[PDB]
Amino acid sequence: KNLLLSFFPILEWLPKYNLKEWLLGDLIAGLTVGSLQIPQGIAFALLAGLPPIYGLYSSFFPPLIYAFFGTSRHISVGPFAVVSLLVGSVVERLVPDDNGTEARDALRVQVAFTLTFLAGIIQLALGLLRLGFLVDFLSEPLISGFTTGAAIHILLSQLKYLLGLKIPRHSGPFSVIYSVISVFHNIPNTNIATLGVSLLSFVLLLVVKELNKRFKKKLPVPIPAELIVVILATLISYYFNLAEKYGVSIVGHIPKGLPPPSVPDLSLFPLVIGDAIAIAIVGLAVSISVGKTFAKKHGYQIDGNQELIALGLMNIVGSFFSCYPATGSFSRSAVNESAGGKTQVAGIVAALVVLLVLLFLGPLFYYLPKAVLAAIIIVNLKGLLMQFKDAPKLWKVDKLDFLIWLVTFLGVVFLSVEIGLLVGVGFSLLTVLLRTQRPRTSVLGRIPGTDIYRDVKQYPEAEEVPGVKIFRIDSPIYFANSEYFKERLKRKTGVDPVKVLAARKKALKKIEKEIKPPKVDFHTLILDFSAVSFVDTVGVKTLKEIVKEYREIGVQVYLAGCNASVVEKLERGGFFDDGITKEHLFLSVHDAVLFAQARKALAEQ
Amino acid sequence: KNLLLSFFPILEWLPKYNLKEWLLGDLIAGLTVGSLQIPQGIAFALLAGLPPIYGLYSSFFPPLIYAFFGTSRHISVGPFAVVSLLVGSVVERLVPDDNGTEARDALRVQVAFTLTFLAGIIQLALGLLRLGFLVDFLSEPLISGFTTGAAIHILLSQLKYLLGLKIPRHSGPFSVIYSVISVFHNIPNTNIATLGVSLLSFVLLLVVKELNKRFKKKLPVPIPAELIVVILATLISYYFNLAEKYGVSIVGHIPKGLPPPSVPDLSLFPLVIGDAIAIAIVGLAVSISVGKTFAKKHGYQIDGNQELIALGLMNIVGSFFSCYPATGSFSRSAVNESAGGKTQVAGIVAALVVLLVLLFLGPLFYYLPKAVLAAIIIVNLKGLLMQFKDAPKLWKVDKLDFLIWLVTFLGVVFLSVEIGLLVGVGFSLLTVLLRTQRPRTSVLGRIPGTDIYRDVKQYPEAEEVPGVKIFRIDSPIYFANSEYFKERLKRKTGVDPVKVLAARKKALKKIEKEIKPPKVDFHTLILDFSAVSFVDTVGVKTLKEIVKEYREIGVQVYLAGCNASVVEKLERGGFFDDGITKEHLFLSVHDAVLFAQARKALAEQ
Ligand SMILES: CCCCCCCC/C=C/CCCCCCCC(=O)O[C@H](COC(=O)CCCCCCCCCCCCCCC)COP(=O)([O-])OCC[N+](C)(C)C
Ligand SMILES: CCCCCCCC/C=C/CCCCCCCC(=O)O[C@H](COC(=O)CCCCCCCCCCCCCCC)COP(=O)([O-])OCC[N+](C)(C)C
Ligand SMILES: CCCCCCCC/C=C/CCCCCCCC(=O)O[C@H](COC(=O)CCCCCCCCCCCCCCC)COP(=O)([O-])OCC[N+](C)(C)C
Ligand SMILES: CCCCCCCC/C=C/CCCCCCCC(=O)O[C@H](COC(=O)CCCCCCCCCCCCCCC)COP(=O)([O-])OCC[N+](C)(C)C
Ligand SMILES: CCCCCCCC/C=C\CCCCCCCC(=O)O[C@H](COC(=O)CCCCCCCCCCCCCCC)COP(=O)([O-])OCC[N+](C)(C)C
Ligand SMILES: CCCCCCCC/C=C\CCCCCCCC(=O)O[C@H](COC(=O)CCCCCCCCCCCCCCC)COP(=O)([O-])OCC[N+](C)(C)C
Ligand SMILES: CC(C)CCC[C@@H](C)[C@H]1CC[C@H]2[C@@H]3CC=C4C[C@@H](O)CC[C@]4(C)[C@H]3CC[C@]12C
Ligand SMILES: CC(C)CCC[C@@H](C)[C@H]1CC[C@H]2[C@@H]3CC=C4C[C@@H](O)CC[C@]4(C)[C@H]3CC[C@]12C
Ligand SMILES: CC(C)CCC[C@@H](C)[C@H]1CC[C@H]2[C@@H]3CC=C4C[C@@H](O)CC[C@]4(C)[C@H]3CC[C@]12C
Ligand SMILES: CC(C)CCC[C@@H](C)[C@H]1CC[C@H]2[C@@H]3CC=C4C[C@@H](O)CC[C@]4(C)[C@H]3CC[C@]12C
Ligand SMILES: O=C(O)c1ccccc1O
Ligand SMILES: O=C(O)c1ccccc1O
Repeated sequence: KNLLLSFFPILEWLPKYNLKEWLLGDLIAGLTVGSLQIPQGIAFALLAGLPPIYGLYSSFFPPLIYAFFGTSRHISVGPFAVVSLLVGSVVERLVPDDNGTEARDALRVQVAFTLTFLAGIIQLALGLLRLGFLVDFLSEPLISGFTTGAAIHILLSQLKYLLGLKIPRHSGPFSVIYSVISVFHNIPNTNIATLGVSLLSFVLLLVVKELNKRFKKKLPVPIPAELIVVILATLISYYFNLAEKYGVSIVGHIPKGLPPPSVPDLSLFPLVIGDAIAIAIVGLAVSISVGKTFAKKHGYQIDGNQELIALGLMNIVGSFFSCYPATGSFSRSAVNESAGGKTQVAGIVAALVVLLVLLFLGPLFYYLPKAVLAAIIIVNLKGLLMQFKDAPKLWKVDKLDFLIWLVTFLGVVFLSVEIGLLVGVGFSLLTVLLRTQRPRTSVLGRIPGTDIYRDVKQYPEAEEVPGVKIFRIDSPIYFANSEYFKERLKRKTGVDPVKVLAARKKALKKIEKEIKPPKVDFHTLILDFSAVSFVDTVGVKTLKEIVKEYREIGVQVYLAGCNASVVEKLERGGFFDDGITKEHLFLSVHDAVLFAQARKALAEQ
Repeated sequence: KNLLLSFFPILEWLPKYNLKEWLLGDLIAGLTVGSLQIPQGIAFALLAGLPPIYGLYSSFFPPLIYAFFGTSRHISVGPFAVVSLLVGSVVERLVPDDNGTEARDALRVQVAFTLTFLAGIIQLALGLLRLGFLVDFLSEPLISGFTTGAAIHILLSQLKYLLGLKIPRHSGPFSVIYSVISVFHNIPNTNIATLGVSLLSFVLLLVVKELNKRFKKKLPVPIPAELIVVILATLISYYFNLAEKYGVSIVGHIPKGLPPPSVPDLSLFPLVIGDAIAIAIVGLAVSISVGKTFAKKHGYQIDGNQELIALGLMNIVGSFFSCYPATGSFSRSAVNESAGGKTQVAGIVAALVVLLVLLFLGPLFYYLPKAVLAAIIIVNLKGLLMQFKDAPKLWKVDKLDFLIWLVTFLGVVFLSVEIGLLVGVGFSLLTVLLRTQRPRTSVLGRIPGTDIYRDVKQYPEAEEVPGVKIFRIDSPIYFANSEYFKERLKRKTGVDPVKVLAARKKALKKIEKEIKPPKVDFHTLILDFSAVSFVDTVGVKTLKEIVKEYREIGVQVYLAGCNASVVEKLERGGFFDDGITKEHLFLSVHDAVLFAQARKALAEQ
């Protein structure tokens, strides 16, 4: 049935896969991305405080499970920077660094599995409850701001490994500032040989990337820069023996063999539930953002809910099979697309490459210096750092879009990454109220010899109809802008009905005494409700007050243009039973003007 | 100058005060409200953990300073329930209950003064930065929900004093639940004499209130129920000697003399800054809500910014003069209005009544049982508990307004009061996106023999113009609803321009081969942008994509109705330079239809 095929997209998209013009492309993309996953897999595993094999496990299992339940065709899932940074925070906070080392590592990976499990369960839940429409409220400025800020954190983290300092740091409030001043303090303790292999690594990377970009193809596969750099670096650090002589930090023992089946011990559930909710929300945000981007660019659609189910299932299975939270990334996805990725066959291929490296290659990465991994991560961070080109573009067009970018960026750098995203999303939603809270009110006049009405301040051609005042608000009438609407009505019509009623009563009861009225220039006030999208409870109450106050000073209020929803809420709310009738609701400003002039004339006789 | 008179409203409204038809009313209101402030002043002082004189100080100083800088005419400021509950939380958390008693009380009041100072400074800041427009985003359902929930907390707090139990409790997550089960556990330890004076107090209160309500006036001032009940209770508890014999808890020693000048020791600034921000935000919310309510009902306007400056100055001066955070309340304000309050002369009068009680009366309230204070607080809480009548009314009209009410109410009862307000405000702002995220799209046809166009599914009379497709979205085009807009355009026009371009290219390059087009039913697509309030950066980008994709399948896209702001953002964003021209922007759907038919005809020749 359609439910089982929608709950397992693999069973629907796999038979349709045309083996001739795609298979070659997806194999190329898979080999390219597997060659890129290995070094970054290890790197991001260190950045989360776990041993280095966990990167390879997280690069193998999640892409398989995603290929099965996933809806996107250009996303690459795996161990990503920001989730790795949040996992790391939790690990070292629940397990301080103080036989002993293996005991600490066992408790560390137990914490990591609990995190993966809980994050998977939260993502799965949001997907089953059909709450995936709320990932639409993640603006493009918000995600540009957020990923740029997170790239700053990832850049500062890899400075320490790049020089060879032994600095402790945090990801908490203002932690970037103390972290960079910590690097400025310990710069005299710079290892020279570490900086040497770092700069050698950077030189080899930029040479290989520029060369294989500009020079002739003569290749079905582009030159894997990161892989050959890792290979040359491990060979150099094994021959010249950097590790023991010069004290260059190297990757530890990488064990051979498939992952062991594990159980996330839920004794830690109340300690790590906060950071698991943060990991889940960050995972959804960046996974679905990537999916949507590539889907729009290649002309297809992803299901947000099925994406939350896919990411959730992926993380839960990984949790049991010795992994830490995986997620989509923009960097791998860009590489998987530019290599010629067409389907999730590319993901399956990449995972087979990491599989053969888990089984066979394995301990050849013993003599790999940590400085080469840090340099790889930096050169890959180019992409997200070039998103500072988005701050001026937003500035030129919309200053509130610019402020969403800036607020999220500064929130992420100068506070926590989770707090930065929460503050950004808050401000993102407030900008909608800020746009609608002082709407554009107008008094309309008829264009001479035409049955259309437009603003009199903007079109001096239009003349007001005698005895009829037409007023148009260009917004919803809700809690944010209802007091404003009532004020601007009483200001642009030049009549305050309560002041006029007070004046008339005072005049009539004073002449009653000496024996024993304020000139309103209209008999009808038409309200053009064409641009009134919706009305809330506070609007239906403000509209009832306007219609009553004008009923007391003898003015009829007609509505002209109300859409079906507004007329239904006005009916449920009791607008139509205390002055106004459903027969005072016209189709346009013209029909109301006519009925008004007519009523006046058929009363004079 | 107008600045000094706007920064001191007293100097502007006091000379205009007409001594004949107001002075009598304001004196009555002041005496009534002073008679009500004394018992509640003491009560709310105990609820905050301070000694009982602090209620009287907080009932004296703040109303004076507010009368000087304040813009509202029916607000009564003083010690209020919810602020008292938050102050209490902070005091007992920084100063556990373990000579010793006076030392503890001194450190307790030091914490209270720091809180008052910081809260005042925050309120003052928001007022000077002109950020008082953000108190408009506090919906009426939100404040109904919030005050109803807070009345539940205040009711449960006064149960313990009412029976005579010695239960410790909290205001933290789920604290209501444990607190009521704590009361269910300790109900066998019920003092009988305490319950006796409680029920006697309730009987006297309801007798006096019903009697003085229904029976003849014969009085310029209504009968002060709370004052006579406090007086009878202290006389009874002094003669029959309840305190020592039956063990009934009584109010301690109330000292004679004016407040001592104090200094809030800012050594506690980083401990109490969180709870001071919560106190400030709750104070603004309920003070300005009350001011606005009474202003709307009596036909005047308050300045939000000057209100934040007034409340701030009030709290800072109080901080120095041995007070704890004051704020406006709905209960006192209702009483000050129903008594015949016209100006802040009523506030000055009430503060003079509390002044003479601070100086002279003073220790006559030694034998006052705490159960009588608790009963007074309960009978006053009637008002806010009768706001459960608002849940059905919202339910009937708008279900999102109902959900704002419910979310804030449950947030306040079953989590913290600060968290409840924060969650409520979040959801309040999300409901605006939820209303605009699936807007009402339509395909318009011309009404026969009329130059107006309306929906064809809603008005079967309207016929589509041949060769012209007219589409109208009824909302802003921003990040929340831009993908939706593009989808519904390609669905209701029945043409996907990218699929049609692909089909046409494929057909032309296959016939090119065998030798060596998809029928779009329109040449022009008019977009009625009358109801498009605004466009963000993501809308200008989605509109550029629509206009380009339709330029490739040979269709002209005209815009018809764009307001001046939308056309300016579309111009800054670069809509007008890659297909569309500023001459494709018409004034209404009719002018566009005409220009379209015309262009087609002048091309055929
Ligand atoms: C504080 C504690 C209290 C609680 C938090 C506060 C509560 C929340 C605060 C809310 C405040 C937001 C108020 C905005 C009201 C709407 C009008 C509006 O903003 O539109 C713009 C004017 O205003 C701007 O947008 C100004 C832009 C520059 C501001 C900072 C630049 C930094 C320089 C860099 C320095 C970098 C580092 C340092 C920077 C930090 C005009 O825009 P426009 O193009 O004319 O038309 C667009 C449409 N609208 C919006 C105008 C209708
Ligand atoms: C842990 C629980 C957290 C709960 C969070 C609650 C949820 C958050 C809700 C978020 C709602 C909106 C808050 C954002 C306010 C934006 C401020 C703004 O406009 O400034 C802008 C840039 O200024 C910046 O650089 C802003 C940087 C970040 C914003 C901090 C806000 C306070 C919350 C931090 C929380 C601290 C946590 C501390 C650590 C524990 C410039 O101001 P502007 O005036 O627009 O400039 C133009 C001038 N006019 C003409 C427009 C006037
Ligand atoms: C969970 C963790 C995840 C993160 C948080 C979730 C994220 C945020 C969640 C967001 C979810 C909100 C989705 C709403 C989408 C808009 C449509 C809409 O709601 O309009 C209504 C349908 O829907 C309703 O409003 C349903 C109303 C009843 C619901 C609960 C009743 C409780 C009974 C009491 C029990 C008391 C105690 C127990 C109760 C708890 C229809 O309304 P309408 O009159 O037809 O027209 C109005 C206009 N609109 C809105 C329809 C356009
Ligand atoms: C300390 C830092 C805090 C940061 C807070 C962040 C800022 C908060 C941001 C707030 C944004 C919106 C969150 C509110 C979600 C409303 C849920 C909803 O619709 O349920 C409704 C009632 O359900 C309820 O009774 C809700 C009760 C409260 C809501 C809790 C939300 C989670 C946040 C709590 C934080 C926990 C803190 C824990 C303690 C430490 C019913 O659901 P519904 O589906 O609409 O029903 C109708 C059905 N359809 C058809 C419409 C579907
Ligand atoms: C020590 C830790 C403190 C750190 C510092 C102090 C400050 C703490 C602050 C930090 C915690 C950060 C959590 C939120 C991160 C992202 C938030 C965001 O973008 O907002 C958005 C909404 O926001 C929410 O609804 C927030 C959810 C509530 C989480 C807070 C409860 C924490 C306590 C835990 C309980 C306590 C333990 C239990 C019992 C003991 C979500 O972003 P989105 O992209 O829209 O994604 C939603 C998309 N879907 C859902 C629709 C798919
Ligand atoms: C131990 C404590 C933890 C408790 C439990 C855990 C969870 C913590 C949660 C609880 C803290 C509650 C604070 C907010 C209460 C009301 C919020 C509300 O209604 O939202 C709205 C916006 O929201 C905001 O902008 C929120 C402001 C930021 C405050 C959070 C920082 C806390 C850390 C402090 C720093 C740390 C110490 C410093 C260094 C060490 C404000 O409501 P409003 O009516 O719109 O009023 C605004 C009106 N004006 C401004 C325009 C006039
Ligand atoms: C077009 C894209 C894909 C490739 C562009 C080349 C990128 C990956 C490389 C080429 C040279 C690199 C730079 C070379 C050296 C340094 C100095 C080091 O202390 C910080 C990083 C930094 C500043 C590098 C940033 C990344 C970089 C710009
Ligand atoms: C350093 C981080 C925080 C980024 C900050 C970006 C902000 C503050 C800066 C950096 C780039 C700047 C823009 C760069 C160029 C121009 C063109 C000029 O004709 C008007 C100003 C304008 C449009 C600037 C506005 C302010 C701007 C957006
Ligand atoms: C019209 C308004 C101003 C006055 C109405 C009377 C109010 C103040 C009084 C009159 C009788 C009172 C009730 C009398 C006794 C009890 C039982 C007690 O265990 C809880 C409070 C409760 C339930 C009281 C609530 C408040 C109450 C309803
Ligand atoms: C106990 C607290 C949480 C209050 C909860 C209020 C909610 C859940 C309940 C209580 C009162 C209820 C309303 C009471 C009466 C009616 C009239 C009936 O024709 C339709 C349902 C309707 C409109 C109910 C809807 C649900 C409702 C609003
Ligand atoms: O690739 C990403 O999405 C990314 C996001 C934030 C920080 C670093 C990153 O590589
Ligand atoms: O009077 C109020 O505004 C109030 C608000 C919340 C709780 C108790 C109260 O008296």
